[PDB]
Amino acid sequence: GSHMRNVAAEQQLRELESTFDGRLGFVALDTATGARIAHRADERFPFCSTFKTMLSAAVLARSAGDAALLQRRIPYAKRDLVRYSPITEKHVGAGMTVAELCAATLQYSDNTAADLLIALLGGPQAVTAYARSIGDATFRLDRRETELNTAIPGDERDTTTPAAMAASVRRLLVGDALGTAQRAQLNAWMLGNKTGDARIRAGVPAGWRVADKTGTGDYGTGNDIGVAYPPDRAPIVFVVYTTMRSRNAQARDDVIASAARIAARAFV
Repeated sequence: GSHMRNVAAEQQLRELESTFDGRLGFVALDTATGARIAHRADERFPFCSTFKTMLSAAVLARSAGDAALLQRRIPYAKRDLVRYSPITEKHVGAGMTVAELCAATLQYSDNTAADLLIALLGGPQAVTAYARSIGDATFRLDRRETELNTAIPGDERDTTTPAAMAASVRRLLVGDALGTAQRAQLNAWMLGNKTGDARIRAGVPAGWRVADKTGTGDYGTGNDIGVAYPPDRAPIVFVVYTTMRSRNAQARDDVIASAARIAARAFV
C-alpha cells in the first residue's frame, strides 16, 4: 500500500460521514506494517454487542486454567431468558455448555448466552478487568444485556474507542493475548458468525475470510469489529463504530460496508 493511499482513504471516510446524520469511528490496521486508516479513532462509542468478543476471550482465558469449564452445562429456565435469545431459547431447562454459549453469543449475538457468561465470570467488572489484563485501558463494561444498548450520547457506560478496540482485536485474534489454541477457537467462532454478512464482509473481496462480531443498538448504532484474512497477505484489523443523532434512527449496514471497503481497497 502507500501513505498517499492511506491519506486519501481517510479523506474518503470524512466524505462518507458527510452523507449521514451521525458519526463514524473507524480504525483499520494493516498488520504487515502497522499502517493505519482511521476516523475519530479516539472518541468513545457505545460498543453494543461487539463486546461479546471481549467476553468470549475472557471465558477462554478462564478455561485455559480449568479443564472442566468449556463443557460445564449451565441450566436456566424460560423466565431467565432475556430478549433476543435465538439459540438459548431452544435449550431451556438443562441449558447449554459454556463452549456452546460462547458460540451462540458470538455467532447469533444471543443475549441470554452473554448474560450467563457475564455472570459466570463474576459480573461486568470481570470483563473490564480482563480487558485491562490484555492492555486495554479504555474498554468498560458496566451493564448486562439488554440495557448496555441504550447508546445515549455523552454516556460513557459500555463504551470504548475505535483505536482501543482495534488494538484489542489485533492482540486477541492475530497476536498473543490468548494462547495459540484459544486464539484459534475464538477465530473459528467469529469466522462462523451469521449476523455480519452486510457489514465488513460486504466490503471485502471474495477470498478474504472475516472473523467479525456485529453490534446494533439505539440511536441507530451499527458496529462491526474483526479481522480479515487475505489469502496471501498479512491480516487486516477492522473496527467500525457508527451512531446517529436521532434516538429513533436505523443502523446503516451500507455505511459500515462502505467504510470497510474504503480501507480494504486502500491496503490492496
